[PDB]
Amino acid sequence: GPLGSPSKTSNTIRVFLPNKQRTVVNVRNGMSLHDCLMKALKVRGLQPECCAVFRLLHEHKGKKARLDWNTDAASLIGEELQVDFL
Repeated sequence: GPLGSPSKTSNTIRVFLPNKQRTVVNVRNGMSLHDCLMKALKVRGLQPECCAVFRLLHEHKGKKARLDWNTDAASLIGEELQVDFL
C-alpha cells in the first residue's frame, strides 16, 4: 500500500484470519503490526512467530507483497494485512 498517515483518527489495523474470520488490532504509540497480534493469538490461540503475511487490497495488482514487521504499525495505521502460516 501507500504506508503513511491516512484518515483523521485511526489507531487499529485490519487483519484477515485463514479460518474465514477477520480481526483488527489496536494501536498504542510505537506498536508494530506483528507485535500487536500477541493480543490476537492469545485470545484465538494463534502463533505470530509461526505466521507470516502479505498485503491484499480491493484495488488488485496481480503481484504479491511482503510486510515489514520491523516497521511502525502506528506510523502506517490504515493498512491491510492477511496472515498466512509458514
